[PDB]
Amino acid sequence: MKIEVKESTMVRPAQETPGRNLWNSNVDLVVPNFHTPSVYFYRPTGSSNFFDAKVLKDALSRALVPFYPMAGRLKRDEDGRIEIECNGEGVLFVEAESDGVVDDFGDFAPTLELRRLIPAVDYSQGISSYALLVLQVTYFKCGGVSLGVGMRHHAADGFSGLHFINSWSDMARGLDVTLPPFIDRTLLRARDPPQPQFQHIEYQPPPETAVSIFKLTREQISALKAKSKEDGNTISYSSYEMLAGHVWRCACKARGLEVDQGTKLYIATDGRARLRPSLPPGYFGNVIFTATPIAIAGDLEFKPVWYAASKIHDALARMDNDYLRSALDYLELQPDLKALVRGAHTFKCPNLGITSWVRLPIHDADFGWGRPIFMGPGGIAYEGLSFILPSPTNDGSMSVAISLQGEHMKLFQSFLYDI
Ligand SMILES: [Cl-]
Repeated sequence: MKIEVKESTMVRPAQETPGRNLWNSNVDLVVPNFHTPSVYFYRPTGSSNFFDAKVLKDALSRALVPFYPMAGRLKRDEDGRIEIECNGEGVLFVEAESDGVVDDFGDFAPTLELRRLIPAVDYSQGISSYALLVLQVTYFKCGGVSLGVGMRHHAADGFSGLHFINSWSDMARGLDVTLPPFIDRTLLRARDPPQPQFQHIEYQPPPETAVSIFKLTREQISALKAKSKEDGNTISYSSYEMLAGHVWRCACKARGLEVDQGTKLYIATDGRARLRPSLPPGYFGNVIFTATPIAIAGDLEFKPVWYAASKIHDALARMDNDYLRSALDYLELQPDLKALVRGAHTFKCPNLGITSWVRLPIHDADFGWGRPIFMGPGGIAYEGLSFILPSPTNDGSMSVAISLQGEHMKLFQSFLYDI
């Protein structure tokens, strides 16, 4: 597939915006595990102005007025801490053309080939040299379009980033911002003095890859949830805990782990509902923390799926305000946060990462020509990472996108359908 860039624009906010040196909390400075660019696919409607680039760029420039930090750049304060200089320098918007068709991407699994739909970022001319958000609209031969989105993690997590992208789509339709962003990350300042109450292994560094996507129907999901009754168990677990448990159990079996091999599952957890007092709605920044259930492979494989679900349940139930405040305090005491590199190491066999986008508004971006037929990660960056996606047809199905070693993938597919 040839992808040609046709035009590139640095889009500035539509009018001047306030200056500010926007402070980053310790969870805006840590690289989140599950940070990823995303891609949306749209089918042509027959409209002659489908994804008109002037309409998209004018709306983007208007959306950057209330979301002005998105238009800013990174810089170091007087103490060397990375902050966002809100200078309105703008967001990169690339228009590209493909000589292939949307159907060339098949089920839209996040292979490295999807990275080609998001602008590449040259993070080697120093922290100020690049935009915090890069966007690419690619026009395909049969009229389909992709939108690729790459946002630098200091700016926002996925929740705040989709707020922006949805708000841009609203403006493209003529609706002003429905929930204005609340911009003040000092609400996540650590205590003074900082005093952790727990160990936080998720921030302690440790002392061929294939990617696929697999659809489970609403009935398969309901059949999985019903397995909580197995072997007399009386505790009900949610669709999410049972599906996440089943993905973990299936990955252990597909990798052929020994009965006494240990496995850590890292689960992205949004702190917005859990912190006290809870953050104002529209909080703009990062609030993702990591839960870490640990189990023996023989127990996960040989006990019913509710055992893996129970471990996930217990681990998420530990993620309360006390735990999240402790995590911020632990980070405050570390000499170097850049050093807390959460990379390829972390999710490799026998460990695993799972993040769910089921409760995120990933299909709400309608720029005037309809909601997307698919939205998902634009390429999965580390082997051992998995994403649970809600259905773009609103039919109660859920898709599991995952990266595994190639010789484990067909086993994983086989075990995922053993429900
Ligand atoms: Cl097409």
